[PDB]
Amino acid sequence: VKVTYDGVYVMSVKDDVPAADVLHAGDLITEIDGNAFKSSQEFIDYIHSKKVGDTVKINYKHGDKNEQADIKLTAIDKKGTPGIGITLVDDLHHH
Ligand SMILES: [Br-]
Repeated sequence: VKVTYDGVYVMSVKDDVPAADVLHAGDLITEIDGNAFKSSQEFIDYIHSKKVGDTVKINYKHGDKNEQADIKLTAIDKKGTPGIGITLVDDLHHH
């Protein structure tokens, strides 16, 4: 048994994107589109495999409750890269 990976912790959320109406700084994202990822890289790769305008299902914990909601992907860079519009603690550019 290897060390446990809980998911990705949100560090910042763009205030003018759909994500701002769901996520908050500090939230832990555990699954995206019904699946658990094993690293921030896999999580990001997955988002990049989608298209701006697509909808992703996000399972996350806010405070002391496991929530679930859909978030529409927006463009996170001038090149059109799809993203939720958040920065992650692993970053220590938006995803
Ligand atoms: Br992270």
